[PDB]
Amino acid sequence: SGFRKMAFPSGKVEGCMVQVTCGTTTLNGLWLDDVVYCPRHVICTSEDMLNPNYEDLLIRKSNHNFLVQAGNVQLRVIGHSMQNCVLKLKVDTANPKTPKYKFVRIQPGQTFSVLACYNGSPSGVYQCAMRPNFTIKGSFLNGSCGSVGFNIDYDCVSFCYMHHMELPTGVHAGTDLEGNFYGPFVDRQTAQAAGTDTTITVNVLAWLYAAVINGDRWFLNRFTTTLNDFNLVAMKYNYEPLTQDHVDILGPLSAQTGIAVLDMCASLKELLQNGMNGRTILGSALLEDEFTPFDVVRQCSGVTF
Amino acid sequence: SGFRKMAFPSGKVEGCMVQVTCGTTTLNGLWLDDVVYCPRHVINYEDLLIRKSNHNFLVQAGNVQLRVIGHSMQNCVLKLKVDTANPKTPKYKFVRIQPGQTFSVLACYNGSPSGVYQCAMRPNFTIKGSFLNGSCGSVGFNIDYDCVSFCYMHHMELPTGVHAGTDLEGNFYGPFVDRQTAQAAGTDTTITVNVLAWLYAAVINGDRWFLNRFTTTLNDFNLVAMKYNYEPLTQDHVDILGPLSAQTGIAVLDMCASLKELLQNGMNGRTILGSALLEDEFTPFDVVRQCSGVTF
Ligand SMILES: O=C(Cc1cccc(Cl)c1)Nc1cncc2ccccc12
Ligand SMILES: [Cl-]
Repeated sequence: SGFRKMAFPSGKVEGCMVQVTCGTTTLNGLWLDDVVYCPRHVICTSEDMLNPNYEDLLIRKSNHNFLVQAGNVQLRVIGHSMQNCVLKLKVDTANPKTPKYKFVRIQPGQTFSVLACYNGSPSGVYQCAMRPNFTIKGSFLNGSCGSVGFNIDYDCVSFCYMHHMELPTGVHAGTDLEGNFYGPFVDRQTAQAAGTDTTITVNVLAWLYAAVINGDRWFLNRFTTTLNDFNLVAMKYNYEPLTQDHVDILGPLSAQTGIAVLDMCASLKELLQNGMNGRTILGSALLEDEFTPFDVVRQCSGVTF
Repeated sequence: SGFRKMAFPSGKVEGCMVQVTCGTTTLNGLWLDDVVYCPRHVINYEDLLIRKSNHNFLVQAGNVQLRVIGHSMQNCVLKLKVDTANPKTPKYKFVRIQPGQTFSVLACYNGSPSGVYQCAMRPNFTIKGSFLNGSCGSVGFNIDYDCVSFCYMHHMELPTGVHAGTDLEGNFYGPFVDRQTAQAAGTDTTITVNVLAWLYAAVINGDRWFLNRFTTTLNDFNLVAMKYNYEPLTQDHVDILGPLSAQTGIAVLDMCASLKELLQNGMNGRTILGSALLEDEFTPFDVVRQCSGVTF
């Protein structure tokens, strides 16, 4: 019993964190095999950040300008190349702690663990989700760039995010491990703002099913709804549209608890209308949207209370 | 910017998790040097122990079987002497924590780590964790510099879904016993010094709507705190909140008047750090650490 925001064990990622220094800038890098991956903005000055020409800045650099430190050992850079917004530094030594890994690009609503780092040293681990506006609500200070987001289903580490910047509202933007940004963001100091954010509907439903599994049903009602009527209501509360894919994905949780997806949808509609009336659901007074259907199945018991 | 419930990096602890099997029971063990520590309920525990031999305890570290060469009990923890010292043993200490203190939990099943989360020792000595069958032996810890301080080992779940366990010397936190008997968690209270620390974290991150011009005495604040099931605030708590008070410019008793108004009036449809409840699982040290970037 119980339901916590749970992160994956971070050890496999800790053994990959290194410090990358170029001129005055110091940030984090990800050392896998003989390559160190880091944000390309490590070659910029703060002035350069308005309209940087990365190709022009990179051609002026040599291998010895990049200082890479793994613990107390200085690694030797023997090559460099740019792939989208990521810099790939070829080093003379392969990481003996390299785990089994993949580079995966995730979709909004997906969750992952973040190992926040400073100076190539891990400081903390937390769980979070890719928001519908492609930003993440992280906890990052100056020096955190290059920190990575990942999942470890089975024993393979799936890298999905690398931290690049903080937007004016305090939210964070970054790329997949191939250097492609999530969202319409650029690694430029230009007028950029996160779009209006919405609630991840399929995740709130998954979390309502987790509450039923943990023995709570106060929020349920005798009603049902069509998918269309639910979406007309949900969009008035800034909730993401629920698709037939989302309904299919909630199938196993529906079969385990005995509550049809459109019946759980009717309960969500009523919660949005009435509020919680001094009650909580899994120790929360708000409707939680950072647990996917997959997260609920992984953490919760296979036997409903 | 941002404020998350953050756990310590778990790598140093992952390299210590093993599976312990005795008869029908399978649970987790902590392998440090040549000893495996696990809950004694894996087996009158002295009468139960005398009947077991070394070869009855099967210990597995990854895909390698460890040979048990000795066994002894210390309070509610079983110590299994093994033939091999853990090469991944980090620098460590066994520490007993107080209610209100926080720690990270590496939840394990079959000696394999599955997740990490942050939590606090409640004033009623239980923890609001997330555990299923197979999780016994999972450990709680903090990291200070490069030294792991082990503070908790999981033993059981109470009827309300909350958890109970011991320090690494086998002494239970709370008035609990390791046996299937009528046991219930006592009435819990809110950790006042932690709510204040979290209010300071919100001010540091730009949430100032709850601030007011008023102040209070420590005595008047405690009379109000007793009414809402909040733990008493001591002069030690006031001194501990000193640095956060100097950084934000809000005196501890000035922040207490904000907390008094929040208890009597509610939040009025507003949130603080994305929460509609007053959060009590961040200590003053956790707030300073997350708003400074200390690494390990
Ligand atoms: O935003 C940046 C650097 C930058 C600037 C402009 C464009 C780009 Cl691509 C990168 N750093 C930080 C990343 N996370 C959190 C931060 C919190 C405070 C200060 C800086 C923080
Ligand atoms: Cl995805």
